[PDB]
Amino acid sequence: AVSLDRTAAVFDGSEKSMTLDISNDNKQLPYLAQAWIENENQEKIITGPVIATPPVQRLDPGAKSMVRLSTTPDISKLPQDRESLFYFNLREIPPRQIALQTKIKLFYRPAAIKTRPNEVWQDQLILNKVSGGYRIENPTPYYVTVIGLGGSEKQAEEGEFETVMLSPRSEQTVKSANYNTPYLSYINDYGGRPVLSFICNGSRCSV
Amino acid sequence: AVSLDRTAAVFDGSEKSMTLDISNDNKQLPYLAQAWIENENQEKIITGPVIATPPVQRLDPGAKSMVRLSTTPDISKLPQDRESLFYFNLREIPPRSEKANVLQIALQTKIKLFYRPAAIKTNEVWQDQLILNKVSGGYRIENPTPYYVTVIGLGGSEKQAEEGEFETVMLSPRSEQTVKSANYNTPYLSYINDYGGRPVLSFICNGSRCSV
Repeated sequence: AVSLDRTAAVFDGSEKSMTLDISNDNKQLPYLAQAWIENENQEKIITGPVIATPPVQRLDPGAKSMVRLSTTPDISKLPQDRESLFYFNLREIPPRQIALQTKIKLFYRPAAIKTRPNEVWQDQLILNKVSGGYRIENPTPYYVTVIGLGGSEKQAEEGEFETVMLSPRSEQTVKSANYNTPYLSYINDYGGRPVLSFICNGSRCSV
Repeated sequence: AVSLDRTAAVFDGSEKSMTLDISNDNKQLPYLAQAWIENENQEKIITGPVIATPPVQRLDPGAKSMVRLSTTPDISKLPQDRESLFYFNLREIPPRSEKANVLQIALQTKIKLFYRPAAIKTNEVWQDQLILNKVSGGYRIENPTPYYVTVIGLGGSEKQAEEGEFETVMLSPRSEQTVKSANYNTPYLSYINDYGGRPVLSFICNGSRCSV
């Protein structure tokens, strides 16, 4: 079984490339590993502006390798004030029993919106009480992945399948209960799952 | 972890529906099972001619369920003299968890789903019609029948035919593929049959044309 080094990747727009480490954790049989890039619509794109190499590769048992993610000149065609979403894809082909694949989000982040250290831009989310839920607003230049909404801090962490991903400078309507003091849980850049407290004022709520 | 009851499925053209069994082998956490159909080029298709019900479903810990495959009346547009290739897809979606050993990303898979029209319905071994014609730097495998034949190994002996790791070569009905390989005095070929088995065949070559 081929393992990836992470569950989500931020592509620093400052760099022209970056690598991901993979490894065949089977200490006996060898595995193939196909890699490819998709756009936000999940459609395979082969001419860039982000490409994966090598496309396919053999991993001897217990071996460790990598995949390279480089950009092409038309990388400047993508917006430079917001992130763009791609999906890094990976399929492991077992030797002679079915192939398994995974896709992780690949967040291309232009150098202009490179975040400052210890920066928490998720403070800018705005909650709007709607009919049976919230019209959540993300004014930031980044995709924010919400994983739980609660009435208490620990209640924002017990949801099972409450995952909602917002686009930069957008709004979504999420079906939800109406809490007095909503607490939002989210995934950060490294995989942390911090919680935010909101104080509502009428229909509109903020941190 | 959602599991399928088979590595490949054959859709019988005479039937209207057919079910695949899926189980949640995790006896502690609930999972969503996303199912969908793709055509021969691996593009999702929602308007038929084959559909999967339901698209999404919650499988409680250790639960067992099923996905239904069925045809829409536009199934009649497909050729009745050969098989048609579809892919059944399954994506398992994990709940949020803090357990270190639980993967927090969705995994997926697709098995081949061969539509077999009522006319070409079959213990019959149609892979016997396979012909091997010697050519430069290998052979030209010809598939005279109306079915798909998956070739997973080609060698000098029965064991060298099962020594193949990743050399799969799938043959469209009534097609032919040239495979680069060594010239063998007695070529053995291994293929996947409908049930998932892996038989091996023995070829007798009379000049440049070889047959079972």
